[PDB]
Amino acid sequence: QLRLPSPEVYRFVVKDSEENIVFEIPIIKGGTVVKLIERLTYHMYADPNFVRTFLTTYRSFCKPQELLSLLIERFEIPEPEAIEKGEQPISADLKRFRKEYVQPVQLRILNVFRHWVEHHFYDFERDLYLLERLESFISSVRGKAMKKWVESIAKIIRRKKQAQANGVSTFESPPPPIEWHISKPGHIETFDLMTLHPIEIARQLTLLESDLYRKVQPSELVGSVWTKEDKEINSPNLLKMIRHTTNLTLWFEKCIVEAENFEERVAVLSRIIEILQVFQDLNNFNGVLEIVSAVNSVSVYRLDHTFEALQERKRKILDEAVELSQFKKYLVKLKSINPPCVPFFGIYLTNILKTEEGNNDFLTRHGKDLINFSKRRKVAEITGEIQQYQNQPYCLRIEPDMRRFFENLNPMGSASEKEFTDYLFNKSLEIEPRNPKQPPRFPRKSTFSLKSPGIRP
Ligand SMILES: Nc1ccnc2cc(Cl)ccc12
Repeated sequence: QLRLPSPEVYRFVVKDSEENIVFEIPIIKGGTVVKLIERLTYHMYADPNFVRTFLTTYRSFCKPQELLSLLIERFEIPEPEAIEKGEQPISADLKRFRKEYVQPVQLRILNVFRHWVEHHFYDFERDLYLLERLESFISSVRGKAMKKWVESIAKIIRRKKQAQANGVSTFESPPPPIEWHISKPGHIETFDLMTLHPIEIARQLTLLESDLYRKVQPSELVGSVWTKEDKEINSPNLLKMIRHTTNLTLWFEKCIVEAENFEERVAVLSRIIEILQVFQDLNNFNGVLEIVSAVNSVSVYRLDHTFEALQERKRKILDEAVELSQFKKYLVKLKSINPPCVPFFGIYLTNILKTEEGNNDFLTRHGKDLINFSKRRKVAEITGEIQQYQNQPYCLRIEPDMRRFFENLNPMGSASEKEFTDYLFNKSLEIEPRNPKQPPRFPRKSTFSLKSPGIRP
């Protein structure tokens, strides 16, 4: 048995009772933040599953500055008191205390620091003081066994700083050629739904929605922080993914309802159905639901005469997409396809939101509240499926002019979201009014041929 310091001066060695930790290598069910730090840096074993889950979900019960304080407090272990050795090293039982407890614990902390800056460097971008403390502390760790960890952490910090100042941290195998229809490359003014190639529209939208999907970190989904006061700071990538799906859905609605001429409106809807087929060929389920949500809106769905003018095979494909999105059948298709894939966030957000409400944040033992860590583990497992599809990229070339075209898509203009949808429903009542109104007469406004080039590459 080692000679530990007093628990009054190093509270990480407090007798594990029921009022500080609850179990069910043991699985941590809950406990105080002091006990969680000790288990995070426990010397008797190494649980990477516990380090990954902690760093992903710790912000729901501990501030980043507070976590760095606890890890530094865990690092600066005061050894017990020999006294005459002052001005010289000490020996005997301190060698056993340093080799079996001090060295492994301090090595566990450096691995926590290394895993922190590697996968969660955004904590240090939002807080420069947090990065200054770590760099100041890392530069003071003495020892040869820790010199490999100190140089490794400082190397990651440098590489991360080079990535933020550059913007990019793009290797492919053989990418297919870029398709073009009426819009010649380099002429962004002629870019439109009916002038660009439907194959390339779905390709560029899949590549853009894939990049937005891969920038989303799991911590942006913990604690429902995207529906709180600081949602713009806590979930910037998740909200940017949501704002893109809403804008593209309204863009598909805007293209359909603003085609006043009947023949031109049938060509636009047919072009969208073709883009839908390439979306499901690319396993872009986000783009599929953008089109499904567009045709399910009150503005588009009420256009009975437009849908009946389509080919039966055109309607069947669209009806199949609306059927499978009802999301009972969306789970079967996603659980059978391999990456590259762009899944739909909205169903995972629902499973997380209902889990945040289905479990209490704090367990209680004897009047002392413990941090319910099991709630954080279940949420972390829902986010684990998202990172699964983010690993593999798409083997598709990026078109810069088309990328910026879809990045800057703002169909609402300066109006709000509810104001724009009312404009779409009023426009739908103009092109196909309610019965018993007569069919209106609108002339062909397109100055170019609306015939589709096709879906085959
Ligand atoms: N009015 C309609 C008639 C037939 N099929 C339709 C399919 C969708 Cl997706 C929306 C409206 C329809």
